[PDB]
Amino acid sequence: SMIFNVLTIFPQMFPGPLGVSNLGSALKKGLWTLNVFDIRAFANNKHNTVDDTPYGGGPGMLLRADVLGRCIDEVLSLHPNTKLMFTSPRGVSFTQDIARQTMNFDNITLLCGRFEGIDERVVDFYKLQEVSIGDYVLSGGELAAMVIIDTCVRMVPGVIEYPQYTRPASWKGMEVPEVLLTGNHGEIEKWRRNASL
Amino acid sequence: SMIFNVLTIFPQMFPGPLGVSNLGSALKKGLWTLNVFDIRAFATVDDTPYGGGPGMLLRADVLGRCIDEVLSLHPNTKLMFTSPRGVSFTQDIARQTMNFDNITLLCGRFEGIDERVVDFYKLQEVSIGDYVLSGGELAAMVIIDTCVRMVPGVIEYPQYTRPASWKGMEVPEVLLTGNHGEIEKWRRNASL
Repeated sequence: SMIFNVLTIFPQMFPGPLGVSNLGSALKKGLWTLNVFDIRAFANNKHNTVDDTPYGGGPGMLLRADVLGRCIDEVLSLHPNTKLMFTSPRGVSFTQDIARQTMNFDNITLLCGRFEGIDERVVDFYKLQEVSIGDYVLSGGELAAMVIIDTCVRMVPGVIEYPQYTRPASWKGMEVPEVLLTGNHGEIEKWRRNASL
Repeated sequence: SMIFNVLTIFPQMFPGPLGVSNLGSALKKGLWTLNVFDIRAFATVDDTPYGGGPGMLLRADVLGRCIDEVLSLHPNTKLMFTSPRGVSFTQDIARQTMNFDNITLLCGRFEGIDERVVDFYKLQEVSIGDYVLSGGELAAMVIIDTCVRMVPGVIEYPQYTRPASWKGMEVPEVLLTGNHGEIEKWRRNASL
């Protein structure tokens, strides 16, 4: 069973899109496992704070190393060989091929940043692998984690170019390419290859 | 208010991540608007493809009824469809998308959609990255979060906060000096 551990201050977002259709049923059959750790539960402080203002000035807030360290050490005690990742803009560009390389690991941990990010000592101490799902700024790392997990889980055994058409044969005066209705396997294959280029 | 219309066979997924924190509170106070159209209400929505092939395909007639309804309500909406063949979504493309006050995101499922829908409506195809997802919903969320963040009112160096020492690792001392000039220099130099 491929195991994903997601570290978030918004545990209630999950499984969200991951609980639907093939992902969701594979999750119920135990072909993959989703552990969603609530970062706020490891705060262990007055007011229960996960974040604070950055040293040196600057706006916004930053996830604290001590809080994140407690969450991550708990994950590591449970999964000593997990691959620790972190959703961020300066990461490696996530691609189908990066997803396949990730598949070499049976245990992945996705730390989701919020606010202005995380204390950098966390990145360096744990040697987090930074991953970016694209060149755009999101509100936090959760959607990025969901993107990565969907991509990867689709490749777990047992889980799962040319234009396509289905009924009706005519819709708003627009007709399906006729070759598709001939049952002519050779012409259909030829048509599909040429429509693909 | 900036309007997003999402067309999906999984309306129950929304708002989801878009209903949390700043996005969620901006939504509740009306800085932006999320209309989630259930494609299934305008029908079976999917059928086997002409010519053979695995899987199913969302039907043109069903999608057309849903899209035509969206168009009667928002005649000037920018029609978009999330798909692997699309333009690469980037911060720049998000800024260009902002030039429209009204955006519609059709989310594909199964093996995709009937191609006449793409051509009749001239859907702008958008891809959030070079990877295959289970459907267009997460791509719609990424696009919406990205865009909504730039609506007024809604909202590279290493950073550090307390404690000053953690597992024997100290915060760079310059950040604790209150020395604005040296902090600026240090942040400039660490951004390379």
